[PDB]
Amino acid sequence: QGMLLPETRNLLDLMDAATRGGRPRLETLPHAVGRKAVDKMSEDGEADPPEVAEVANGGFAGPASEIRFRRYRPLGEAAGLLPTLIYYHGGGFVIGNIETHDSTCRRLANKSRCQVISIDYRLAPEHPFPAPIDDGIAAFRHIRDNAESFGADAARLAVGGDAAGGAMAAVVCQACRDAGETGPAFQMLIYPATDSSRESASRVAFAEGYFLSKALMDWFWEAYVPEDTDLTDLRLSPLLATDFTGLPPAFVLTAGYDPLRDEGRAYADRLIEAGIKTTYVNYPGTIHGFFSLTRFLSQGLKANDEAAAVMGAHFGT
Amino acid sequence: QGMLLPETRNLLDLMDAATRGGRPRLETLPHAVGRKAVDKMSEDGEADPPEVAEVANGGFAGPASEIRFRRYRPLGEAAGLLPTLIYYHGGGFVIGNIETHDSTCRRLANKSRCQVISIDYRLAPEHPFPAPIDDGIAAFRHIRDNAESFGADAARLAVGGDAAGGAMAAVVCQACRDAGETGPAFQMLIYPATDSSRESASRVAFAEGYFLSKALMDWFWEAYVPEDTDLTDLRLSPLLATDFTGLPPAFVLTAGYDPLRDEGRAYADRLIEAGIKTTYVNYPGTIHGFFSLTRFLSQGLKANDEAAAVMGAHFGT
Ligand SMILES: [Cl-]
Repeated sequence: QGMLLPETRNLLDLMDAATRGGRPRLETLPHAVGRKAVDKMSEDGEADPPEVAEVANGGFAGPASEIRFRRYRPLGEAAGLLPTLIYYHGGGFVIGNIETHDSTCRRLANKSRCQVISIDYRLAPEHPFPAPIDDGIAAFRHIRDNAESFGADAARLAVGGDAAGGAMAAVVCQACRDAGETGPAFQMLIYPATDSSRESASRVAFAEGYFLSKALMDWFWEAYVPEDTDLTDLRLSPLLATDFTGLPPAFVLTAGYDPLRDEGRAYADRLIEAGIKTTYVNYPGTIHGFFSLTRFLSQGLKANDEAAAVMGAHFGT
Repeated sequence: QGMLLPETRNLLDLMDAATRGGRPRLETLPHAVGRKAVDKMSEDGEADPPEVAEVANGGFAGPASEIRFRRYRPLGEAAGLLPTLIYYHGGGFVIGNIETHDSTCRRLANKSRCQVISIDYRLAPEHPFPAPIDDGIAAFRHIRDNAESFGADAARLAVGGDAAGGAMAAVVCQACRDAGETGPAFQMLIYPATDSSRESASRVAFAEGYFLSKALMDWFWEAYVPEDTDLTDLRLSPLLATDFTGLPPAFVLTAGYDPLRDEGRAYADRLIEAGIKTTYVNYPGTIHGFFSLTRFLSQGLKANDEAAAVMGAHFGT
């Protein structure tokens, strides 16, 4: 509690005041009902959307449905084929969408001078595991196969995301390597979930009072994962991978008071020791979700900028 | 090993071609004589110097001599007071100077949109320990207390350096912290030496054949460190510090085949554990000194950009 930043404590205080005021916790609601309510809050939680050069909306055929996408063209960039980040929003594979991370994607685009393409994958409980990560993989594969159609440089096609979306990005890289196909050139992991098989110290220590609670994580899990599923499944627990060689250069960010902190850092450790170019950063005194809670948390904007800057430097923009 | 990048292999081959070609190795020359020869090579080893807005040369009164400096004003900024990186060149406190790292500082300035001030501290064997670091500390203190005359924003004053210069930057932060003084807002540690008391696994594994050899390190040591100096001295071994709290946000970079790799990463680890905002990156398959050997190693240019981008994003430029 002592290492908590004033802006972080302030937001938590506001949240606590709201709950005691009468605002129902998300885990007490039906998933579809709760989703609609919290997604609007997530939208309002972002900073004002910065202007970009161009925003495109469309969809393509996924494995079992249409997958909607949104492309963001960075200001000042005139090239036809841009280095491109495929972005997967967070929300426990249950909530969130393109709109909940729209401002964040906009800023990432401008700051990195890379195109950003946000993906609207299928959500649980309507489409449980492995449907969401299947869409994520299909989305990368489709955009890769049709890079020029998406205004993308196929040699510099990155994947990334926050939390659950960070997990998805991480799994996409592993899935491609294991399949023996060309994978992403870069992975941007923003406090990703990497281990569903065991509880780290941060998972236990930050179970309550830090926005992302254990009760909420259980609420997510009950919709995402069917009864009796192997928790060591690499699509659920990419951290447990036996081989980390052959994975793309990485940016891995954690938050100091995030339950997912330790397993994020451990994922970075595996990449480093495998000889993969890896950039790891921890933002102390902030919480899970700060990357897109940028109406309340300045640290999130700083994290946006560093992540974009590192990717931008990697791709030489 | 097999993880060596092709550009890294080519440079190492050029060096051993020159050695058996007749070129005497640095550790077989008197320090003064060897310095003149290697500095020219260090200058030539840099990429072509990019244009900047303005270059200033001057000096101020140090503890025991005049300390020369070079200010680099970044292109496109043109504000009165800029976020500033105080930079200390590398060379084992024996060789190197402002000229050997000129092109690098220029790129750092432009990419980060921060002013860079390169410090020409006293060198061994003419001025052994603790003279070189004493100048480094005095350089920061003087600029900090005279920020406006150095065109610097006092609230955004960083220190940084490569190798020996990286060590200096780290020590400056500890010194100010321990003295209760206002220290740097940021530290950029490019493969720093952090532990002179023990030989890490990387120090043993990469002791020979990777540009920075054990023979060269011992050659630096005899000029720099006087007889029976306590090797656990924190000015020689900042990694051994018992307290890491109160230190500024950091960028720590290591190279995959650097003897100093392990202790560099350990220092970042200590910072992370202590709750300091810390960005760590390892560049696998490249060597010690690649950050400024940018005529031969393009990885160095990427390293320049990442370091600059991280500092820029931290300072909000
Ligand atoms: Cl339900």
